[PDB]
Amino acid sequence: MSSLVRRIISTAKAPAAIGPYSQAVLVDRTIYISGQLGMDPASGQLVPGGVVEEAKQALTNIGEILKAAGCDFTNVVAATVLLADINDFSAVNDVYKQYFQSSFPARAAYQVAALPKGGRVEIEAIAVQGPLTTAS
Amino acid sequence: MSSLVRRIISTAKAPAAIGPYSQAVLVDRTIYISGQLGMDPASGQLVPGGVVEEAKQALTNIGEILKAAGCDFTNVVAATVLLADINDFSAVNDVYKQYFQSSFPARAAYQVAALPKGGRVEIEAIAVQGPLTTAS
Amino acid sequence: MSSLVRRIISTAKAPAAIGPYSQAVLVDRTIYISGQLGMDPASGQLVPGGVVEEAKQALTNIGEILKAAGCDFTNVVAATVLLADINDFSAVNDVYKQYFQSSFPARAAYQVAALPKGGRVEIEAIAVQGPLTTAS
Amino acid sequence: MSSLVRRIISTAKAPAAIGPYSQAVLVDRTIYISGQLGMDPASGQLVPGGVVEEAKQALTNIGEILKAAGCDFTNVVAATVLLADINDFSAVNDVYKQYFQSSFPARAAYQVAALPKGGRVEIEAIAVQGPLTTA
Amino acid sequence: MSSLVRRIISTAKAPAAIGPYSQAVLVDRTIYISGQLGMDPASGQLVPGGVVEEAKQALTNIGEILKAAGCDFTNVVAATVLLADINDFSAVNDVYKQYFQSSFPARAAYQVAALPKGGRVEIEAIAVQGPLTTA
Amino acid sequence: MSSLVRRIISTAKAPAAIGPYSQAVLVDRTIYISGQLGMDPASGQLVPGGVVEEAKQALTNIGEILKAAGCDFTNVVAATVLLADINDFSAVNDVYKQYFQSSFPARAAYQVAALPKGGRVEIEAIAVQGPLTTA
Ligand code: NA
Ligand code: NA
Ligand code: NA
Ligand code: NA
Ligand code: NA
Ligand code: NA
Repeated sequence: MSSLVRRIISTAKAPAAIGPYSQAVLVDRTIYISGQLGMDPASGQLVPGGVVEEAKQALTNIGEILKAAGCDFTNVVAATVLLADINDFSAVNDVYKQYFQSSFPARAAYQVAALPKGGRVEIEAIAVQGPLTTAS
Repeated sequence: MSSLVRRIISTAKAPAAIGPYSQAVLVDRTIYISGQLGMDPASGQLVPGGVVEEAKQALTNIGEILKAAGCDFTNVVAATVLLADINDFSAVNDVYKQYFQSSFPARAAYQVAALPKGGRVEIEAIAVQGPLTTAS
Repeated sequence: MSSLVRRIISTAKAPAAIGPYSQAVLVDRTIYISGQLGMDPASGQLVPGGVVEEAKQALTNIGEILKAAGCDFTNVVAATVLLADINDFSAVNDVYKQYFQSSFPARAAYQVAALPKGGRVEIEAIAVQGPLTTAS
Repeated sequence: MSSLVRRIISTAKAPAAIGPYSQAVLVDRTIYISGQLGMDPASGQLVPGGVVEEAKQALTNIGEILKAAGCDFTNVVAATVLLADINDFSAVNDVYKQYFQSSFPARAAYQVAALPKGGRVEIEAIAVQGPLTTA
Repeated sequence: MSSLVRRIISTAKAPAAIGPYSQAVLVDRTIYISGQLGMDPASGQLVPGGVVEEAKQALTNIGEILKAAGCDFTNVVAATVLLADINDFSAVNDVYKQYFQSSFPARAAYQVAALPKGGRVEIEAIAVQGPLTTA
Repeated sequence: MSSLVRRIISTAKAPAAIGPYSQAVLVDRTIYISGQLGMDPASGQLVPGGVVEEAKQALTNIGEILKAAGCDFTNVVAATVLLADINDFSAVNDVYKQYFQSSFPARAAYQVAALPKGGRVEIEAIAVQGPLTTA
């Protein structure tokens, strides 16, 4: 059988993945991105200001991991939005909509019991390395 | 590198995906389907009657998104069943078993803190566009 | 279009998947593995001793499903660690790190409201059938 | 391993087989096209007029086989031009150029000792089913 | 990019190489088979009896190369029949038909000026490793 | 279906086209290389010295086309050696061996009636872009 490419993604522009995981793994053409919190890459802790500020930082973190893999937000095909409070969905969704223009990823959003670091939002994503011919 | 196909799936037979997400995204041969609640496509709200009725509607919604992608339930390879109450697993599983006959998807099922719309069940799925040669 | 391979994975060395799901599904080159609890394959119930003992059993279960698919832990590309208590993350992570040496999977870890069987940890994984050429 | 598509291409718009071969075989996305003489599709006989008329008919036949496989001449990636007479090279090149207007295929062209039915030219091709990317 | 499988196919059931070539090369799923003369595998000499016997032996040799690559004649998608004498066309066609019983490959068949060792026929082939889909 | 890469390979390090063909076509990962005569790349004329010198130049030209496509001779999977004179077989084999040092391609080699420009040898090839796996 063919030997498929696997690339470990690492960038200093996003919180370091310490311990036995990677920021993202590209395998064949699919990139599995680890869930990102609203963590500042240089502080090792949550940015202040609550769920809206954390959502902006989380998506900035995802964007920097995508860039390191040669992609941008147009390559995302599926995402999961995990919340500490379901009532924060609308506010987080108003941040999320700023990162996508069309051909939107599949998505699930729901409230979990707790996230690491006391986070109020965590975003996971799957992307596919381009080029991609988008039909509809 | 080759340009892989990406298709955005949209059908009126399932609740519309309003905002920055799609009902499903087909990319290469893999379809990522957004989590479906027991929402009536024409009412914009949960069907009445509780978790069993919602589970039937959620799976009907998934079925209509699959059809729009040229698939049926035999193309599903992985699913996630999210519950408002773990004790509803058996009742939801008795609905779920009606949609699959053999070569069953991988699955995870667990209780979350809250789903959108006050839902009691949400189902996510991954499918692969056929033809598929099923070995075992 | 080409007919892609789908294989249903079943091994007696891991808890049987009773009902309408499979331990894992291999489709093309990607293996979707059902979430595994710290369940003893021969008892049908959780191993005693708490979250650390359950985490060891869960990962042993994943390992036996991988073996049945012709893989080992080096083929895992993404994993999810679901917890009954976020404060158990460090203890579970000290077990998890024993199964991986390098080129670590993408990962998400968080606390859910409840797992089946009263479990304190559940691990889901995605693997890709080898050979894999790991770049970095 | 996956099961790859293999399809026999057959159209009555190209000449019937005069031996144990298919007009073309599509396998995965590559189409191997049998050598075409300048035979009229309805009668199976070589068209009159010599190498120029036979070359036009052979390429017309290839075109109908490509069309049956959902392709046109832009899908051809390689071709072989077998001549009964190397002095016909310039004449056949001028015919050939009119069918392959862009993304010219790779090619080999030379004289053999004899072609079936006394043909003056026979043309083989390899195509790849689209879509293909552009420069 | 992915690393594609490339394997040299070699079997003692087919004649040893008399030059700098492999019996066949498998790359991804396509198998390019070298031109086969009607040589006996054990001795490397052309079998007696002329074009009919040489054609049978050449096709038998192709069959053993296919078998070594996990294939049979149904995996062949394209072939080339090189003749020393175009008048042998009907005789070679009748031999060839007995090996290719279904899904007939694409083909080109014609006379060249000379084959190695004075062979009267040489046959090349391209195959695709299965599984392949059916009509 | 996916859009497969198709690229015309063209380098001034190999001779300019003297007809309606590209030096090579890359499609997906397979490279079809046009027949190369022993023509000098700068002048387009056959090198003096007969079949041995022409064979070296033809293979040098193939090498430059492979290099333009990010390949070398180890990527070649199949080749065809067309001779004006079958008695040159041993001489051409000795030249050919010096370029293909490992993983020898599949091959067909025989005499045709005439080559363009009065060439004594013409060589075609098929390559697959790497990476390829090893034994
Ligand atoms: Na959503
Ligand atoms: Na809070
Ligand atoms: Na389950
Ligand atoms: Na309720
Ligand atoms: Na993690
Ligand atoms: Na507990």
